Amino acid sequence: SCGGSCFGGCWPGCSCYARTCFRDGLP
Repeated sequence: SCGGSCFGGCWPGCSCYARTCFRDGLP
């Protein structure tokens, strides 16, 4: 559950995975 864009960095506390923002604990 992270917004932002991969072209300009993912949301705070997330990463750019699969051309999208996603991370354990924060879908």
